[PDB]
Formats: sequence, C-alpha cells, structure tokens
Amino acid sequence: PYRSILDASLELFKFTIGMGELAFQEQLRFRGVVLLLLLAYVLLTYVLLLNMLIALMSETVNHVADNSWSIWKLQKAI
Amino acid sequence: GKTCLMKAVLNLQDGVNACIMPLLQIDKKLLVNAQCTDEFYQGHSALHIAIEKRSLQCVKLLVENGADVHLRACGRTCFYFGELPLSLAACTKQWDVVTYLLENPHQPASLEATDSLGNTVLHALVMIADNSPENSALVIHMYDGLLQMGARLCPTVQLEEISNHQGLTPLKLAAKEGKIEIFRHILQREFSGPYQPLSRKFTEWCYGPVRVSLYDLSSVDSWEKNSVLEIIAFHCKSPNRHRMVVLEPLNKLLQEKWDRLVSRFFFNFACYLVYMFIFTVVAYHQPSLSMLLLGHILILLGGIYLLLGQLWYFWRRRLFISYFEILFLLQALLTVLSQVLRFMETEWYLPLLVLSLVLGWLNLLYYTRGFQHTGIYSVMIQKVILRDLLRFLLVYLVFLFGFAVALVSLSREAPYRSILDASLELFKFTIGMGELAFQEQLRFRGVVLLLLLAYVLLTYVLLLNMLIALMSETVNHVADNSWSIWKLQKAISVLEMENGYWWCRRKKHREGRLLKVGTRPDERWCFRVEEVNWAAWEKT
Amino acid sequence: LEEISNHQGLTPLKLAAKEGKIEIFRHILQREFSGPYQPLSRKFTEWCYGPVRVSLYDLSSVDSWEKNSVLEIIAFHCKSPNRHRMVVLEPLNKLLQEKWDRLVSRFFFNFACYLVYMFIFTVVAYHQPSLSMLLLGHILILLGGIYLLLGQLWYFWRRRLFISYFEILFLLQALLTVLSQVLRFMETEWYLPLLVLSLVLGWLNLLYYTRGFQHTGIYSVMIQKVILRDLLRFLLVYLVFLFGFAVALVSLSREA
Amino acid sequence: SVLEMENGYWWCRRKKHREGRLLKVGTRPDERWCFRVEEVNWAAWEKT
Ligand SMILES: CCCCCCCCCC(=O)OC[C@H](COP(=O)([O-])OCCN)OC(=O)CCCCCCCCC
Ligand SMILES: CCCCCCCCCC(=O)OC[C@H](COP(=O)([O-])OCCN)OC(=O)CCCCCCCCC
Repeated sequence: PYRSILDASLELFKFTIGMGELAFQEQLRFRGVVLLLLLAYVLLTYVLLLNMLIALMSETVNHVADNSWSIWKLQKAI
Repeated sequence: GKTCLMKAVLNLQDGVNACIMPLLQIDKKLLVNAQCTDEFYQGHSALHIAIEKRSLQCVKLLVENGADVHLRACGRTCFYFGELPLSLAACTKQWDVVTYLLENPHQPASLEATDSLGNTVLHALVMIADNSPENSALVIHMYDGLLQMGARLCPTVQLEEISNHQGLTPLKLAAKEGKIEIFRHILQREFSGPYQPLSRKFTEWCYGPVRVSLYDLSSVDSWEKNSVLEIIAFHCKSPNRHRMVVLEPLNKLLQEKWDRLVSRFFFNFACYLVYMFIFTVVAYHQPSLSMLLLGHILILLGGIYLLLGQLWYFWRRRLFISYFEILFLLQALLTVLSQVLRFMETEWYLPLLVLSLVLGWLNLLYYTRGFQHTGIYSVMIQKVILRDLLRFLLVYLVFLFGFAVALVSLSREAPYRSILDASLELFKFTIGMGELAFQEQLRFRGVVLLLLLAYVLLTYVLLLNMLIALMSETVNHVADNSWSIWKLQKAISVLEMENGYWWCRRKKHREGRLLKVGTRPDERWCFRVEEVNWAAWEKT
Repeated sequence: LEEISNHQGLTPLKLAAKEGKIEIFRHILQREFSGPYQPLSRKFTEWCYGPVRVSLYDLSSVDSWEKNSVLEIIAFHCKSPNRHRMVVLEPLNKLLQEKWDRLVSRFFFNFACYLVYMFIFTVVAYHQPSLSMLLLGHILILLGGIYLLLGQLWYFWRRRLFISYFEILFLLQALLTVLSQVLRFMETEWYLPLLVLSLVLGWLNLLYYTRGFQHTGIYSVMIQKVILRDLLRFLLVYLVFLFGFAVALVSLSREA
Repeated sequence: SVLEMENGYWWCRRKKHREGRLLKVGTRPDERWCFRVEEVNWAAWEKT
C-alpha cells in the first residue's frame, strides 16, 4: 500500500470514479495525518469539480442556440 | 437650548421675517452666535438653520446682521455634511446660498476654510455624495461650480489638493469611500475654457480616428507615499474596489506597470517553483530512520527568507487586516518549525514537513493570476466556491457527528466500534464507497438501515442545496466582473512588488513624463493614452 | 369608517392583509393627506433637514399589542402566497427590525438552552449501557422532554386556524423522548431505538435556529421551500420503481 | 419567530409592551401611537 509514487497516484486518482477507500488504516504510522491529508484531497477534488461545472455553466449561460447551428454550417463549408 | 434667535430664524412667510433684523437691532453677546448645546446638536445656529431652509433673503439678512459664516457646528442619525457654512450649500442644488456666501459683504467665507471635521467644501461635497445617479449629478454639478468659483477667490490656492485630519485629499477620499460616481468625474475632469488649468484630461492632436488623451497623475502614479492606487488596493473597504480599477487612466497605468514588472513576477514564480521542487525532492527521499544535507539547509534558508518576506508584509499594511498572503506566512512558519523540530522531538518533524509540502503545492496556485488565459479561471475558486463550501461543510459536520453518535449508541447489541469508525463510515457516503447493508450481526438492523437511508437522503439534500446555491450565484454573476476583479488582483500584485523586496528595497521610478499646459508654470507629470473612437469623432 | 369590524371581527385594514391584497394594502398602510384630510392620514413627515426625512406612521391595530392585528393575521391567519411580499413594505419592516433587535436577547437564550439540552441528550445516549450522573441525565432528559412537549402543545392549542414545518417536529421529538423515557419502565427492549430516533430528530431540528443569523437566513430558505417540495415527489417515483424491479428480480432469479 | 415569542413563554406568560410613542396631530385630541422611521432619499428630495 502506497509503496511508490505510482501506487499513491493511482489511489488518489481512484477518488474520481468513486471507488477509493478512505480508511484510518493503522498499519502505516501517522494514520491521523494520512486521514486528514486524504480528507483535504477529497475536498479539493470536489472544489475542482465544482469549479469546472461552474465554468461550464457560465459558458452555457452566455451561449446561444443559433451560434451552434452557424458554426455547424461553417464546419459543413469546411 | 434654542434661543430667541433660533425662534426668529424659524420658518416664516415668504421665507423671510423682519423680526430677525429687529431682534439683532434690539440686542444692541451677539444673538447671531447663539446656538443649541444639547448632545443631539451642539453649535447649530441661525447661520446653518437659515441656509438649510434655502432662504436667500434670510441668509443675506443674517449676514448683514453680523453673523460669522466661519462658525462651525458640532454634535450628533443626522446629516454627515461638514460643519462649515460654506459646505452647508451642499443642501441646495441651485447654489443659492453659496452665490452670496462667496464674496459676501463683510463676510468673505472663503472655500479654503477647513471644517471642524477637517474635510473642506470640496471634500464635504464628495463625502456627502451618494451612488444614486440623481445624487451623483447633484454632487458633480456642485463640485464643478465650486471648482470654477475657486479660480476667482484665492486663485493661488489649490482647493483640490488640501488634506483633512486623516491626511487625505478629496481625490483620495473619494477612492477610499468607494464612491465611483464622483471619482470617475474627478479623474477624467476636463475644461475647455479658462478652467483649463483645473482640468486633468487633455487632448493633444486628433488625427482621423486616432485620439491622443493626456491625463494628470498627481497623487495617482503610486510614487508618492500615499496615493489612489495604494488606498484602493489596501486601505479601501468598499465592495466597489473591483469597479474603480477598470476606469481609465488607472487601467492603462496598471497595464504599463504590469508590462514592466512581468520580468520580476516570472522571476519570482521561477524562484519559488524551484524552492517547491527542492522541497518535494527532499521530502520524497527523506530517510525513515551530503546532497540531502544541502537540501535541508536550503529549505531552512528558503523557509526563513519566505517567512521574513511575509512578516515584512504584515508589519506593513496594518489597517489592511489577502487570502494567499496568510498561507505563504503559514507555510514558511511550518517549514521553519519542522526544521527546528528536527533537533528535538523528531517524531513529529516529518508530519509537519508533509503538511508544509501540501500547503506549498496549494500556494503555487497564487501565481495563476499572472497569466491572461488563467486569470478568469483563478477567480471563481477564491470568490464564491470557498465562500459557500465552508458553510456547506459546517452543516455537513453537524450532521456527521450527530449521526455518528446515534449509530454508536444504537449499535450496542448482537464495525462502528467507536465515534471515529462510525464517522468515517458515514463520511464514506461522499466518495460513493460506503456500504448500505442490512447487517444482522448488530442488533436493530432495521433501525440502523433506516437511519443510514435517512443519512444518505440528507447528504443528497445538502449536496443539492450546495449546487442550487452555486447555480443561483452563477446566474447573478457576470463575465466582465471576473475580468475586473482579476485586474484588481493584478493591481494588488504590482503595487506590492513596486515597493521592492524587503531585503533590497528597490527604488521607485516616477511614471509618465513631465508636461505643462497653460500657466498657473503648471509643470506636472502626465501619462499619454492613445485611443481610437469613431463614435466620439463622429460628434465633431 | 375605517375602524368598524365586519361579522368576522376584522376591520378593512385587517381584511386587506388577510386576503393578501397587497395593492390596496400598501396604499392603506402608507396613506397620507396634505389638506383637511390630515387626521385621516397615517404617514406623516415631521421635519426634512437636507436629505434626511423623518417619517411617522400610525400603528393602530398594527403594533401586535392588540388581541388581533395585521402582523398576527399575516403570520398565522393568512393563506395567500403574498405573505412574503407584504412583510417587506414599511413600516412593517422597520417594526419587525425593532422587535428583532430587542428579542435577539431571548432568541439566543432559547438557542443556547436548547443546544445544551441536545448536548446532554447526546452525552446520555452515547454512554447508555447496553445491559449517579447518568441517572441525573435521564431525569433531566425527562424534564427537558416534558417541558418541550408542553411548549409545543401550547402552540397547537393556540393557532387553531393555522393548521409550520419545524413546529410539528419539535412536538414529535419531545413526544418520542417522553415515550422512550416511559418505555424504560416497560418493554425496555425498544427504548434505545426510540432514544436514537429522538436524538436524530433533535440534531435535525437544531437547523431551525439557523434563521436567526443574517449570514445563514438566505441559506436556510432553499432547503425547506423547494428541495423538500421536489425530493418527496422524486422519492415516491423512485420507490415505485424500486419495489417493482425488486419483485421482478426476485421472481426472475429462481433457478441455478 | 418574533410574534410567537412576543406572547411570552407558556409557563411565564410575559406581558406585552406597546410599541412606539404617543403622538397627536391635528384635532379629531387624536392621541395615537406612532413609530418614527428616519430615511434618507435624495431622489424624493429632488422633487421639492
Ligand atoms: C538566486 C538563488 C536563490 C535560491 C533560492 C532561495 C530561496 C527562494 C525562496 C522563495 O520561494 O522565494 C520567493 C521569492 C520571490 O517570490 P515572492 O516573495 O513574490 O513570493 C511570495 C509572494 N507572496 O524570492 C525572492 O524574492 C528572491 C529570489 C532570488 C533572488 C536573490 C535573493 C537574495 C536575498 C539576499
Ligand atoms: C435554566 C436552566 C434550564 C435547564 C434546561 C431545561 C430544559 C430545556 C429544554 C429546551 O430545549 O427548552 C427550550 C426552550 C427555549 O426554546 P424554544 O421553546 O423557543 O424552542 C422551541 C421552539 N420551537 O427553553 C425555555 O423556554 C426555557 C429556558 C430556561 C429558562 C427557565 C425555565 C423555567 C421553567 C419553569
């Protein structure tokens, strides 16, 4: 568990597809600090996802349906 | 505490009363100087009472009676206008009182007189202003009239360059109060007639659609010890900070500062990213039990330098007490604490080193405001997301501890062995990992399942509420606001670094070039904006 | 003529509020006359000094001191959706601000004395034996439950025509706490589940006081108004799907 | 919230207090209770 950069990176990325475990595993020393860091990582990943969603919504609000049809006509011209 | 003079100065037919003159004649202490002494209003006399009534005849009679216009009121919701009778004309949009109060018979009542609160007539006209368009127009017209009249009374005195008790000129006071309506008029003020020396904006030569626009940078170029830019960045407190920055020539001056200070901003970014990378490398190869020693001494020097680089910031800017400005101090402090704890109680040093590394990797996001294609992106994280997620998380923790204690109390008969385990299991239903089981090893499995179902429903309710709040904020949001606040952030960045690093104390350089118009010499610093405007040209 | 009640006992000023007819109500409340009809006016100006305007208002049958007034009718007896719109209009907004700035000293006391009860309930539940100070908690939670039970029955004894989301939960939680502390003497097997079900309802009812803070009032609205109005409809359809698919799966999975 | 608590707690039955102050205008005496709002309005004043 977390033997190298690759394993830890994979475990942290696992909290995107909603699969990673958030455990107070005590086989590894400083379990409290590990749990706190994982909690902070989860919070920051949710912050980033919320920021991406808000950016997409801001783009959608300023968007217009006729613009999509116009750019599709441009693509057909190309 | 009202005297017979106040009763005479009271309202009467046609806004005048012959008893006011008869009372003064019958007196021959002056009855005109009599004023109330109550805590609600002390010093309010007939001189201001008649002026507030907009009675030109009564004011003229009182002046002829020997009333001293230089007398100032005091005392306590009320009118925040100045105590000077000359500033009392702000209660009249037609300047009827001021028309006589300037060059009156045997009572000059000069505008240069300072009020009891310090602010002059021009400063009072900006303090008593409002953001409403009607109030804005009323303030602008009165300010223009007062400035024009100033050229015919004590013309050698610069009425717009006198500071109050706080040390701020009306130009600085308008920025501090965040009163953008009057501030825009003051900053871009121009006159075509004899008031040309009083103007700030000038046009040099219009060639086709190209317009050269000069501006006056007096007390605005940030070279002086106290200017508009420094007040807006740090001393101001109004939400309108992000709106004043857009207005020219502040935008152009900030652009010129940025295009000359990127050469140091990117150097700072590189020399901080190198420190972060070295910190990461040292942490990764940290022993569990020569080059590594070099890293530790470097991270000690690197931490100390950054610690001083932020204490110097908090030693300054005392009234400014900025989100990232505390984290850099905190990360440097924790790094120094860790490198000190390496000599005593070494068991805790590595956790502190990791907690410093994570804060460094998060503080690296500060420099994202320096790139044009990431400035807008860097705004929404700080402004709204961190303002709503904290409120969401507090409610979530309130739910979490309560449900954890409930589960621990319920599961006490024939997993969830303590508060910590139950809290972790309940929090697990956020990353979509926790199990929702009818586990029968623990007694009351039905009630446990019902409570877990209720917890899941309430967590979804809280998440939906957070999403709806974010959507409500997004709908009311505007794309130009993000760019404006990013420009404000760039202004904050440049004004800090223009003062120079703490160790070097880089000397300041005066912006613009010396230009003179008319004659007071009138030599002054100016900054040359060139703009193309077909619509404005079409009015010729 | 404006102070005569109908068969229902309501004056036209009160009737306009009850019907939620904000258009006429705003005119009636802020009515003013400059001529001989000055005594008929309600709004007055005393002295205008520069931009500062002093505006007097008539609080006859509006100050909530009388046995039946505009405020009480709007809060409880009214049924129109326009209740949230009449409150903004002055001087009702100013009167409510003055009442709030004088009753926060009791609202926060109530919040503290309910949070203490909730904390004691939590502590007693956590250390509850599976088989002196603990006995003190049980008698306190019994007295605390009874007091809150009476504090809500007194509400439902009143406000008969008003039959409020939180007002039923506080009664329900107190009733369940009392029921649990009674069942501790007979059929004790079920007492702990009821104690936990009361604790969770207490921790949810704690959210009622969030309306007392200016920086949480807006936040506390959207939960009650819309989310609980739509999630119930979503969950009913979800359960309809759930039971059907569950029966289908059980019927289908009957062979190796 | 305020109208419920102004009636007082069930056990104590707190006495009510009349809001505002007594003011009289014109003559019917016309003594009545009034509440004094102070507001600043430049736009309304500009109509004078
Ligand atoms: C030259 C070799 C330097 C080796 C690394 C030394 C430690 C650097 C630590 C570090 O991150 O400093 C950042 C800082 C600039 O960013 P900032 O202060 O704006 O970032 C924080 C803003 N809130 O850095 C500076 O201001 C100094 C940059 C180096 C110039 C030489 C300094 C000599 C001192 C006597
Ligand atoms: C003084 C020590 C009291 C020890 C705790 C007693 C049990 C308190 C239970 C409790 O939560 O009561 C809340 C209530 C106030 O909130 P509310 O009724 O508005 O909350 C519900 C709103 N829907 O409380 C009150 O109204 C009373 C507060 C205490 C004052 C003394 C009372 C004496 C009675 C004879």
